[PDB]
Amino acid sequence: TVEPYKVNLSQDLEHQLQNVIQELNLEIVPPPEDPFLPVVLNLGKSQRQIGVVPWSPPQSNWNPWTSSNIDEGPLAYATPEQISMDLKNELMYQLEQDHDLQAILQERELLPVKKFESEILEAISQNSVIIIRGATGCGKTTQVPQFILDDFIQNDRAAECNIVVTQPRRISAVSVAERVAYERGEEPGKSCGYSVRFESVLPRPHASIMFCTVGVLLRKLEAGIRGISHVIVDEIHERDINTDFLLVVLRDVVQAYPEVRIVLMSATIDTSMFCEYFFNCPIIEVYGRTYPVQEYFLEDCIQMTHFVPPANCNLICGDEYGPETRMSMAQLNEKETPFELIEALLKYIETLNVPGAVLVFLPGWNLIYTMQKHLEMNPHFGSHRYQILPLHSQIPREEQRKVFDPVPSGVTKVILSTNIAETSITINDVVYVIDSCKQKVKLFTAHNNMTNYATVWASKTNLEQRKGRAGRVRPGFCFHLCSRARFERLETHMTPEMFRTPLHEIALSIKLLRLGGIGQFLAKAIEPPPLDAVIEAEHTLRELDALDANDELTPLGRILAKLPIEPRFGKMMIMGCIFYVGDAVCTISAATCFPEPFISEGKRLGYVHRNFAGNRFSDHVALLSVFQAWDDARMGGEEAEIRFCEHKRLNMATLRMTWEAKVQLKEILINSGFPEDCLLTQVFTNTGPDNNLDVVISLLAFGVYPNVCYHKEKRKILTTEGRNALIHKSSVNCPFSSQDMKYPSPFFVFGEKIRTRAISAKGMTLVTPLQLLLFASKKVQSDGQIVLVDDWIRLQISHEAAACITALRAAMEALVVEVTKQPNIISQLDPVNEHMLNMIRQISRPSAAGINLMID
Ligand SMILES: Nc1nc2c(ncn2[C@@H]2O[C@H](COP(=O)(O)OP(=O)(O)O)[C@@H](O)[C@H]2O)c(=O)[nH]1
Ligand SMILES: [Mg+2]
Repeated sequence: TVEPYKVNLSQDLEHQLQNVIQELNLEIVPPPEDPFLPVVLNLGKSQRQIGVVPWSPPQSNWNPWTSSNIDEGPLAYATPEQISMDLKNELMYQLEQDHDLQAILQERELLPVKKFESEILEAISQNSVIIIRGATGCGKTTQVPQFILDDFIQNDRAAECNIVVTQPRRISAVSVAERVAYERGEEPGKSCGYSVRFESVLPRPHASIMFCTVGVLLRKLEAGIRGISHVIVDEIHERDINTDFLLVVLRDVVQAYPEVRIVLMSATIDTSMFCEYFFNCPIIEVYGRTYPVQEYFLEDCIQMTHFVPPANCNLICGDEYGPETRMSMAQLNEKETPFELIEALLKYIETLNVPGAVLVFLPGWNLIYTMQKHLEMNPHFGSHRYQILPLHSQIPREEQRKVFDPVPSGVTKVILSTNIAETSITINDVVYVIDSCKQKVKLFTAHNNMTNYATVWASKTNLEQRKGRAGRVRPGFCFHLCSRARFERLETHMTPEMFRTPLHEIALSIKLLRLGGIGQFLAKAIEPPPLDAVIEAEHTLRELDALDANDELTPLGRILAKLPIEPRFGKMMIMGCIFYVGDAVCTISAATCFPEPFISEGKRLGYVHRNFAGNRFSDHVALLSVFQAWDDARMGGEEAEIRFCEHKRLNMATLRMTWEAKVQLKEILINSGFPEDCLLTQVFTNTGPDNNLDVVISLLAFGVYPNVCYHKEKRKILTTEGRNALIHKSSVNCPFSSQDMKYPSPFFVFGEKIRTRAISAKGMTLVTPLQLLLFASKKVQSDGQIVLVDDWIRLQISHEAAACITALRAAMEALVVEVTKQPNIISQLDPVNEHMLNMIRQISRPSAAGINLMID
């Protein structure tokens, strides 16, 4: 129930728009005769239709990690025998001389998996595929790759060994590589290395192990699996979607190329499904010292602590529990975690007088931080008695290492962890587990473009796994914070990611690797995705013109497939290159893969952070401005950079990683034939007239579509669906206090539409109505005076302007198509296209929509 917004467009500009449309002979939909018969302004707009990824074994003059020949140095002509012997002698000498390494090796030899060394190696040698199955903490991840390598080293065949190990997490690929390297008396870069999105330390070319994320490996596979003897797929039980996807690829590989070795490694689950998939391959069981764990539930926890709090399975409770327990539990909301009970449980654990670390499973960083703050508010849980350590993805690896370290006696180590500590890493000296019984999952619904970082129930399997983390040292205890009635209503297994994740990126991968049809290939998965997700992916890619009508990969699609970024941002980056603002658009795109550099602590931004925004009412401009300032401060060396980040309360690691990501995105564009000149760093002002920045904001609107909203008053905004929503507290556009903001336009585009208790728009950038029509709208209807954008908002603007702007969008799309066929035309672009681009440049300006940002 909102009146149409009145767009102040001058006669001069309206005529200029018409002239450009006329000069380029672009089709325009004429005005309607009857005002109750509205006309759609939206203008309309090949190759020939199961491949297998090739494999080849290691050879001496090939570097499989850089995917290039070894020409220079002695390794170009050296025989395998020479290489093998030199490495064997090097290693033998190291073991003789290094006492600290001897001690480290002695620890290795006591790991449960050590017993099974000969059996594993035997199995792998005799079979194209095996499964290694055993409890978490046995040493599958860290030892099995070493066992394989050392077997080849010690039998004079070091040169014939190159191992890829996939991990479902970035943090695991890096951390395992550093752990294994340490276990071999090295830094990463010698026998071990890693490769994640936008960061790698490559190992030596021979007798080497590479730990990587699945996405990294897949992007490399368009040239085949070249010079690799073993592919180890780790933690298959997590049902990471990219892992599931890779298993499909590998099954075809191993059938056509049975000399390759595949090793799938799994926790204690039913692996029948995987076994049958890979031609009833062997299962090698691994086990060690298991202690019994006494498990408790919310009833038990409340009773032994005497805790009293300030569909619903907390209303159900057995008769064998007392009336106050029933009463207490019946007050607890299941959607929350009882923080005060966890506090109470920690105190109860002290009275047992058996020392040991406590591991607390919490869904995400929010509840870890909430729990951590809660404890440090009580002096009881101070340095003298307690060492409370967070464990999640985004803490520095320095802090992550501290969870393994021992504490001075009398101090209790408490680890507030995500599910990383469920099956991927094992914290030693754990005797007590407190389990939220929750998981954190990212749900996305395409229809409304809604993101939900949802707190959901864990599975019975998860609870069993979490319970087992208390029983590696001595008889332990596990405090589940769900009712005994709730437990019964838990699913046995989590929904695999394949069932609940968008597939457009996997779809591009399928096409880049020439594996055939998208639906056809995914139908062969171990558990295929639902039909609707496939249709949504196909639709998404057709809309982008990544696929043609025949669903074959266009030049545009090929580029998007090579960019490790959301395809739509990939397209935004291409458009950025065309407008010669490639660097800024690569920066926006890179930043989506990392947390916010602003250390805001979940509060409203302060003065310093807000100032980066200038007068643009834009979180994206703020981001770009911190990168400009940060890069300037780096001129004066590391300490100047450190002090800048500390003074401005910025995460320096985030900035550095984002920068490196940007560099690589540029690299891929360069190699795709885009000119260097369209990707240069360009100084900008965030206060004064800046047409480069105007255009970036226009392209951002395209990037984040369909996320556009309309400001009503205060924090309340209207979404594409017509629903009410809030400006996120972290935005520069969120009012610091009670003083209202005077936006010169009510329209904003934003990065994420998030569902919690309300609908939130996060990462918000003001745009003009002209930018809305140009890049933030698919469907536009006009009655001659009023225009209806995607059936949610109305503009009072001339028919002709709206129609011309719609044609600009169409013309821009056509140019993008041409540019992807031949990217070098960017630098030598004909006048007719420059005319079209210049018109977009003009309507990107605030002044085009009657706005002057320098005047309040
Ligand atoms: N101190 C320490 N121990 C580690 C580290 N990474 C792994 N471990 C230990 O190595 C052993 C085997 O772990 P891992 O290979 O992950 O076992 P998996 O669960 O079978 O994959 C366990 O005792 C772990 O605690 C680390 O970074 N530091
Ligand atoms: Mg493991």
